[PDB]
Amino acid sequence: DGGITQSPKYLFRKEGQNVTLSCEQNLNHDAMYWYRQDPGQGLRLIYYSQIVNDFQKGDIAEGYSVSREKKESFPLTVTSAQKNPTAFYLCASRDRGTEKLFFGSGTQLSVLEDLNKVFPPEVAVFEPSEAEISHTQKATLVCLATGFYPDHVELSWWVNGKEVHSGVSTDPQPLKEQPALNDSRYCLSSRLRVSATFWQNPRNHFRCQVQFYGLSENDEWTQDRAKPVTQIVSAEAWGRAD
Amino acid sequence: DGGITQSPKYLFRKEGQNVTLSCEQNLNHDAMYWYRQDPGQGLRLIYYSQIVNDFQKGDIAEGYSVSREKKESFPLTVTSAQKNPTAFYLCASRDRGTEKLFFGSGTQLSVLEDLNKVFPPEVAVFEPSEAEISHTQKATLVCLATGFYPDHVELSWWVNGKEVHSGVSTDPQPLKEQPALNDSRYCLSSRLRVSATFWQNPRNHFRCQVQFYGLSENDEWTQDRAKPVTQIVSAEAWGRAD
Repeated sequence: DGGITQSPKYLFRKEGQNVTLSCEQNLNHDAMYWYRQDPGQGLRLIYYSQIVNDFQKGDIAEGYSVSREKKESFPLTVTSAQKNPTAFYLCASRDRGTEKLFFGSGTQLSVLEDLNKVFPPEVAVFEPSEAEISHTQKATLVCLATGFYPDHVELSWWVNGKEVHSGVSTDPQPLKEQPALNDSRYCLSSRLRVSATFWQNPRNHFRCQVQFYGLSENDEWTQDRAKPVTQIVSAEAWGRAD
Repeated sequence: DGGITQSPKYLFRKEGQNVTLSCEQNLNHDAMYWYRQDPGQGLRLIYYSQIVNDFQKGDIAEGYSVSREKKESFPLTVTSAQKNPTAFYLCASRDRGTEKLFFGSGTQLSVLEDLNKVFPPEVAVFEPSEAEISHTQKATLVCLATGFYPDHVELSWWVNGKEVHSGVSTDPQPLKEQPALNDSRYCLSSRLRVSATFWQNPRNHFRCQVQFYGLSENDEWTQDRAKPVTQIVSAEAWGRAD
């Protein structure tokens, strides 16, 4: 409804590769910004643009470039010269001076050379136990997202076609399936709780959806297995009348 | 945030089959209603419930049954006795008397027997022409949903993982691929328009998603081909730098 649109939530950058993060707004704001979140001092300005064709460097502008051909777009390019390991890039827009800034959803740019360890997740849904149903009169569906790398996923639930939020408890973050090993894949779980009668109607549909942010179409795939491109992996279940 | 949840937007009912449409609300309303939309007089009350365990018939209550075991749920059952062809069922809740009614999203119940012709759709996305790009500086992605039956679909667009609405023009309704023939499948199209520079960034992802409301897990599949169950069919494309 008129906001900021930037690059996907997760992106890949191979050592010595040029990547551009889009950023567009339909708020007719003159000023736009690009920040990088450094664990040390939080948000830090990379570049800033007051009006079309103008851009002022920030303190960490070393390795990045921007353009402002049009008022709506302020693309940030992370050049191969950029030696940063991985970071969160946030885009923002405002009127000017010291007015209110509007922020984009943010993007994590993960830097790595090997794409051998990249894997989409497998998703499964487990029905509520007959014991929970006739004790709490509630039904809990469990979703397990497993064996994916890196931790580039977003899980959501869809009941009868619409995404739901209430009754949903998802882990705050994916966890290594084996913290011990380093080249360990991640797993994530979530629970959706609905009324027992709602779960017992055979016409009710339940779907766990996991968006995986993986390799792009252009990114070259060396291995034999199907390339781990951005994709959606789902698991679904219909209501089960007792 | 606190509303009504009813059966999916589209449902199948075979001749002489009993179907139940769920309806639940977490507004703690005492009164709940079920309407049927008849092209003739618009919304008409089927059943009404003032408080737990009580339900008053409407004028068209012939062929339907309802229960009100709990305050939150008011399930409507369309019995095989119901001789209606296809209709829109809307659920609502209120405090009581003549207070304000809150409406569910609605459900179309399509009646048919040749489950032989039920078909999920095929989805394809076509890139913008290099001519449109360097003339309008805009890019238009086209999505074609084809060969599905019945017209039980919802199309949406996903840019970089987030569903978008602006720049989206979708047909108001699916059209028969051959109005002539009766057992004709449907098709639907939609266009998503983005800036040329946005489409030229190889890191930008575009996905056309079509939710098909088909057969349930329990519904028996006689044919040989994979059963046309509820599912999601997508087509995607990445940005193409000129």
